[PDB]
Amino acid sequence: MEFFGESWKKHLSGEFGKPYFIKLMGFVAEERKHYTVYPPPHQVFTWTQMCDIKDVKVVILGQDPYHGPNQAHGLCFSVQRPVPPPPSLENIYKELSTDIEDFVHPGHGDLSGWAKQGVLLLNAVLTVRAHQANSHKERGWEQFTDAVVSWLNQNSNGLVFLLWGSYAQKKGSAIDRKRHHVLQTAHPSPLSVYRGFFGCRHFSKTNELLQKSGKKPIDWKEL
DNA sequence: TGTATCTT
DNA sequence: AAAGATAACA
Repeated sequence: MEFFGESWKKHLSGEFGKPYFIKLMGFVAEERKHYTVYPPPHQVFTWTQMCDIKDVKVVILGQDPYHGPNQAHGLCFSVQRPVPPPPSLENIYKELSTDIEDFVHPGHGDLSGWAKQGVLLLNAVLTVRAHQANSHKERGWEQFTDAVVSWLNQNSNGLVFLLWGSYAQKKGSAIDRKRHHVLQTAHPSPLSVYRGFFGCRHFSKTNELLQKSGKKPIDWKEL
């Protein structure tokens, strides 16, 4: 048992020997020698440990991990107990409450329950230097997450991609818009939420698009 | 003081 | 690129 889930390691292993990835991991290792980097090494790839790669039905793509202590744990927008939901997640919960009739604030911020149902909780960038948002951008993470999105695009049909924010939206060109459903809106952060996130109804729309393709809907309340 | 996005 | 301007407030 390791950092990468078996099925993800098997299909993404071709990236490991590529120069950008070797250099990216070197950069991250060097950053950890001088600064506090989030999430810890063992949690950078938690998004690969929740379900099999072939069981992915929905992909939520954020910007980068939470940059505060004890927050990021490798699943986008998620925080393990007893850490309270950060601002971006409180906004996700508010949208879910107005979008899904049965949804109420669960009392925690752990999104493992969604990930276990086949919801890939990914960020465009997978590490961040403490207290500095998007500090690890354009270092190689985007090419790796492009590989993840491209694999899902080429080897699956009818997935739902929820691209939240400008950085996540750059992955729109790696997806065949006629074969998969791409939903784009502003990032849920308080700084951008009013630019489209509130009222986007992405959660009900995702379930309707899944049910149309004959696939089982996501139980957003299963947390 | 802190949690994006567009403009210069 | 990086910094300034900007909308939203617990």
